[PDB]
Amino acid sequence: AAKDVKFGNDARVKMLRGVNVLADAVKVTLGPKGRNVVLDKSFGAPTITKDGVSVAREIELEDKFENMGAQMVKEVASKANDAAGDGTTTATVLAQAIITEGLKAVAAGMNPMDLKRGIDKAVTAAVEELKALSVPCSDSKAIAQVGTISANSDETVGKLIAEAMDKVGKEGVITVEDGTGLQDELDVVEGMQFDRGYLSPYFINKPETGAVELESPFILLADKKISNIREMLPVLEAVAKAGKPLLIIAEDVEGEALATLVVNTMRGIVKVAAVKAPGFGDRRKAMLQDIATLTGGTVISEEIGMELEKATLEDLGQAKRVVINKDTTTIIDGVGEEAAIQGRVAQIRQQIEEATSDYDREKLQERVAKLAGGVAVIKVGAATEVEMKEKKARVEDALHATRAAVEEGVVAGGGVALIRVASKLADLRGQNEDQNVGIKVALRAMEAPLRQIVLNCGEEPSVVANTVKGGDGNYGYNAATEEYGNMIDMGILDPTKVTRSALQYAASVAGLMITTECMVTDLP
Amino acid sequence: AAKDVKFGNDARVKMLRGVNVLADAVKVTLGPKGRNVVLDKSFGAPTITKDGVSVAREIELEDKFENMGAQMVKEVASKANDAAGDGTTTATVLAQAIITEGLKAVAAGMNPMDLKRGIDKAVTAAVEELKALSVPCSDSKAIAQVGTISANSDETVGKLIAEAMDKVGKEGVITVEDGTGLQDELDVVEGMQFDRGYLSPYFINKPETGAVELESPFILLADKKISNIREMLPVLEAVAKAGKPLLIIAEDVEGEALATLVVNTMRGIVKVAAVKAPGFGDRRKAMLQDIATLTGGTVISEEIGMELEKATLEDLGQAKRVVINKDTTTIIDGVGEEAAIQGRVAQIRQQIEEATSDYDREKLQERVAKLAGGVAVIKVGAATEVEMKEKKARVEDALHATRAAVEEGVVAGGGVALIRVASKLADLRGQNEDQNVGIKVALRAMEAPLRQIVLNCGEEPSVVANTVKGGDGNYGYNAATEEYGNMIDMGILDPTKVTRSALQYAASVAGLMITTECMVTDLP
Amino acid sequence: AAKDVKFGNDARVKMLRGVNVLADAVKVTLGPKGRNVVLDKSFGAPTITKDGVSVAREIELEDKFENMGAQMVKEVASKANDAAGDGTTTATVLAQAIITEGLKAVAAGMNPMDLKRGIDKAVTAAVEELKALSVPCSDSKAIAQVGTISANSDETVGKLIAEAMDKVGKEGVITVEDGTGLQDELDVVEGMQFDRGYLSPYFINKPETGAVELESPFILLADKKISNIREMLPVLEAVAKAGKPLLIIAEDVEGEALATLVVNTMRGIVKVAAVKAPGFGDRRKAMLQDIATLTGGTVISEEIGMELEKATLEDLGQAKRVVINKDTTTIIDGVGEEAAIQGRVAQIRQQIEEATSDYDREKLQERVAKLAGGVAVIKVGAATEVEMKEKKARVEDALHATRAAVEEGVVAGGGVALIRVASKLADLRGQNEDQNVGIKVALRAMEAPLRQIVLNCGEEPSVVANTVKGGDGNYGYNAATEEYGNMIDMGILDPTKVTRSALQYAASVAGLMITTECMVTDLP
Repeated sequence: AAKDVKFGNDARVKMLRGVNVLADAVKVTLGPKGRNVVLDKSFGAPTITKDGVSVAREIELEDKFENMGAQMVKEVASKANDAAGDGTTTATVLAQAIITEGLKAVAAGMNPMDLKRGIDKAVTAAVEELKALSVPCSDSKAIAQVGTISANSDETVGKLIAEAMDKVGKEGVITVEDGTGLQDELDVVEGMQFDRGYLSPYFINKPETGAVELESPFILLADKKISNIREMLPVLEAVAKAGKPLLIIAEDVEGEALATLVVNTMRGIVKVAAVKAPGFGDRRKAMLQDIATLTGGTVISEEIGMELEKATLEDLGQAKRVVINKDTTTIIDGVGEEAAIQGRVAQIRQQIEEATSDYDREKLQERVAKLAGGVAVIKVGAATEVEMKEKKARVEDALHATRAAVEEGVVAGGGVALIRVASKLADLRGQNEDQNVGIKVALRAMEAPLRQIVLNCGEEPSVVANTVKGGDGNYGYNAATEEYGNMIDMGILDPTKVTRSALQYAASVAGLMITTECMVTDLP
Repeated sequence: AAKDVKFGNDARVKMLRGVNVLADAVKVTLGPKGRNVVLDKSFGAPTITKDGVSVAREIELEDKFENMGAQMVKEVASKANDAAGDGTTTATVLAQAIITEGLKAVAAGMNPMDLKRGIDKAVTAAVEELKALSVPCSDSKAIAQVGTISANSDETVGKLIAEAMDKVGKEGVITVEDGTGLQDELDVVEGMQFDRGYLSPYFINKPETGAVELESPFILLADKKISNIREMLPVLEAVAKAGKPLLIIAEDVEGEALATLVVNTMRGIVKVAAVKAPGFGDRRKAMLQDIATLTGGTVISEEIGMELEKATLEDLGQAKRVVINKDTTTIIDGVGEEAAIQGRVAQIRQQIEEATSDYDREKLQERVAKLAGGVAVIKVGAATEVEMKEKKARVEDALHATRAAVEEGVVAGGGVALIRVASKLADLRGQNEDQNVGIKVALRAMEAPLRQIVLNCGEEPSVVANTVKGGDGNYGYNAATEEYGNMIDMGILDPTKVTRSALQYAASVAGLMITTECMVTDLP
Repeated sequence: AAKDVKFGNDARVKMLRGVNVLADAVKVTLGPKGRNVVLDKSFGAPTITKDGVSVAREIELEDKFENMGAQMVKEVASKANDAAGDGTTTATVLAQAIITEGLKAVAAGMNPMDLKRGIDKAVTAAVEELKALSVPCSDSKAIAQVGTISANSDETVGKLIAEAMDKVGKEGVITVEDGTGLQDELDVVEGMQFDRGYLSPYFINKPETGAVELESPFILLADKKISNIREMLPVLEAVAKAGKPLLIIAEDVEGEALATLVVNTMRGIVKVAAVKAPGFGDRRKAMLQDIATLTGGTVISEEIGMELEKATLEDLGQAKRVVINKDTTTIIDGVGEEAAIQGRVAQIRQQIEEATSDYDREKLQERVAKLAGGVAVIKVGAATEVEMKEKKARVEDALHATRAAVEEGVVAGGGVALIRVASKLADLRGQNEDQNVGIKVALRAMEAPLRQIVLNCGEEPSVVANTVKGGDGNYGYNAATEEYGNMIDMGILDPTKVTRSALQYAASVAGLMITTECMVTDLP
């Protein structure tokens, strides 16, 4: 299509207008006296949300140039989210601030590419300075705090996540789903459990729970899929003359094999369960192996020169107890050589180390939690469903923000950390005067989160800032209670990784943004 | 469709307006105080870019005649890019200059076809003169310089490319990809490696890296695809009674053959790896042969009257070590008769000589680097992704510009080279007066790059030009530091091939362009 | 659809307006001080072109009547092109001239159908008169001249074509393709070569060129397609005990036959090449026979009661040398009975005589050049691609114009020939006064090419014409150098066939055109 092209100031005024519309819609949600934004959706009912990235992803403007503005800053809030899990509003507010101040300098005759170099240098230094301030964050109290601020000052969410990490460990997974009741609930699985129900419903040996309860049984791990009773006979026999029940985790069990297995336990010849393998593709055999380690059995892998029939009691795993329902199978305390478990763990632990993406990282720590430590689920309660959605979204947010603190500590919230690094860098200079203005531009921006937080409370933002800047260390404003104090003592902590990440990303985009001299888009 | 036809001056005024819109959008990015252009894309987020060709390819105008203007000059920036890899803005700026000055002469009553002959002659001479000035460019310092100017005055990119060419050689390949971290990184493979993972994941003899490490093994090169264990038995046997492991590079390995091979190493009968062949079609057998040379083995080609079963230890290649992961296979130091390697190299080296295109040139030098010298990868670091894209684009640009310098040396940057050849040709004349004006038109244009560079700094372009033209040799303006000096001493070097190529292409298009008396297009 | 119908003067004024728009766009390119026209193309980049027919084929107008005008004259320029290869602008300019002058007479009350008879008679006479003036054109100097004027005064193209015809002969073919370098290049194949690469890439006995070089070999010509090694054994045997290599030109070679043939030369049992047959359908067997004649072998045609197995050394052709690469096969100097070659030639030479079209003429002389004389390729050099296209187009144009001169001599260019025949016919009369005006109308038109040539130079066209008409024989204006002289001495020659053809076609269309009293078209 024919393109519209705009130059210099005109391009820039339009670009900024774009940024503002997005920035302004996101800003209204920053801080404890943050308000909500309503997001239309033809699809279903509208969405109420405080979550900065969520507002951002919906802004698209009609004026094609303004659009371009918004579509670019949208990336800071977006990137923040993918890395941190929180701070997306802060990120956005910093980005809008650098831009505003930037373009003002560009209009002063400054050289944009230098203003950028300044901003960038100021940021590299602020990041270093934040590493310094961070106190690491490792004790449950600090963790609960980031969780709390993350969840819009909701103490219970803090407490709940803190408790979670305490029980599953560091190498352990925590998921969040909808609860049934009105109140939140934490479930910890001790052991190992995976998403798999019985293939034979006519096996339930306890109709009360509607589940199979195998007492101290053997475990057969079949890599290949079963369909014939033939392959079983040899091993099924040794189990029949041993008394103990048997769980069979195969790729699949079908045909008459499954059908017969029923008639065998139905009579009381043997007690035998059949459940599919956890996973799909190459992941399945990986996870199936994990189970062998915890139970002290051998995977009967058809691929690596093994028949199902040549197996003996030797290759069978063993557990203290087994629980299987329509949806999930649980092994409570397998035999498992102690050293072999943690050996297999420290191996999968280093597989996450060289995991060449994010998905090759997720599933890996999932399995480590199943084997280690443990796995925890947070169930979120709410009265309605619009409530469920905004609450589940906040607990998900806090869950990320704590994970970030743990890997990268905490710093004084209320955006004081940022204000503190701005005075430390009061003496930073560049290679020339334009680079200098570029530094002062980032420093001045570093005040903006605090300034918006206060502005959302209906209070004088410059007056609060003046008096926080009169203080030292962790002295800040508590917007909730309307009085000044030590932010760490008042429990107002942001995780370092998030504050850092907000800064780095806003700087990255806004830095580029201010160097714009020409814009090229489609005609209206 | 019915056409609109415009004549003479009207056609030309419109054609020029077109050129300007494109020229003006490209111009803003020229030089160290160049700014960026934003390019819309419904598709994804907008693109920020300094890269002249990238802006050019997006301009399309609404007025159908103006469009034609822009669509034509767009070819200089485009052609520059395909040949050089850099200089696309310069090219564009020269082209706009010749055109402007041209049409002014045409409006004076000059004969366009003569103005063209003049321009062309002036250029043929400027090209000769540049060959003279070029000092060749062969030392690492000079190379780093073109790299640096190419990458918008980024010393690290210079250094990094210079280092690269130093290690891989002249007949060696350098690619550029996204890095994981924040900083750039150079990887050199010593040896030979190709894009191929193990077909049998159950073979990894080192679960730490998740890779297969065969110590001093034999190598079987099967041209045909394997599916049966039969063909292996004869050779697999001689390897079993020799102790040493065996790598099998076939067209494919599947069926029970693959399946059995697993059970054989799983037990410790033999140590055997299976990986597909590098490539596809006729290229595969070509590349497969290369491997035989480096290892001292024979390709067992089913096509040329050979059975896989009639092979002995004789036909197997041998290496010091082998490393195979999920994605790539590496041979570290094969047996390879020294003379036979470089013999096969100087053969493939002359295959590039008679390579009847560009693709028949690319893959060829790729293989030579795998065998010779070596292959290097530059990994680009950035904080975000909009940064990654503009940075990766600049390193790609520098990588080309150095390759051009090497094949065709360096000259004083800042567009001084061009200004220098313009005074050397002060005494060039043609067959008649119109041809003369045609020469003066190109000479006057030769000043434009310097003139734009200065104009993008917000400084008086004619005043800088006057004082550079007062000097000699390599004396120029350093736009970065705002002071005059010797451009080669200050490290501001452009590669000759690029400066030449900018000129030739702009001249070619603008030369034609000014001879336009009538234009024929579709109705609005 | 409902039609619009216009009568008499109204129809005619519109028809003329149409003609003019097309005429005017084509006119601007006539002569050495001709300018270019730009032709839009959504498809790719616009086209710059001097070539009259190319401009013509693009004009289509919006006013449906004007359109009809243009769509009709478009046929003169089109027809000129198909016959001559050049003169399309001249043709157009004459046509516009006859029309203008015609309709002026029709408006005087003259009877159109008589004006037509006059024009036609004037033309039949002008054609005769041109046959007289033509000096034949047979010497290389004259040929180079038509070539030169054809290629817009480009001496090198002249020289290059003249050289070409000199080497291939009269019964020989010259093609034109894109070159790699900057300069033009002439390639002459001595012998015979056809578009066919080896089917077996594993045969190259010289890896340096990547081609097969069979020294003094036998040649097998198989009409049928081969797939089985059986049929070969008998003959392949006699060649194996003779020492000499063997080329096999079959319809196709595949299956194990091809596969085995490899293993046979790979070992050194026999040296044997396999290439498909040149052509397709009935043309293939025709061309395959040609090869037999040059080599002294028999076509083993399965259709005419012959088995491939019953062949002996007797039926095999023989050559001095053979060269085969991936794309083409060449026979250097076959055994061939001298008389039998030229006998088969004078036979195919008369097959062109009774060739009932143009395609049955093209391929025929192609084969004669392969056998006779020889075949030549002109490779065109240019810096860019817009240059390549306009240059290749001019060399193609000159190539045609010389071929026309050869079959139908040269005459004084600058359109003096035409001006000369106009004074010879000063005394031509018709059957009545209207026929007379009709003659004067054509004569007056005959001046127009000269008149446009001059007008494109910015000079007084009537003043030049007056002074050329004051002269005699070959005295004319040299528009390039701006002085009068003998056109043949100055090398400004047009080929007779083109000048004639321009005239005949313009006359034909414009003759009809002026007899128009009513026009019927679709509604706007």
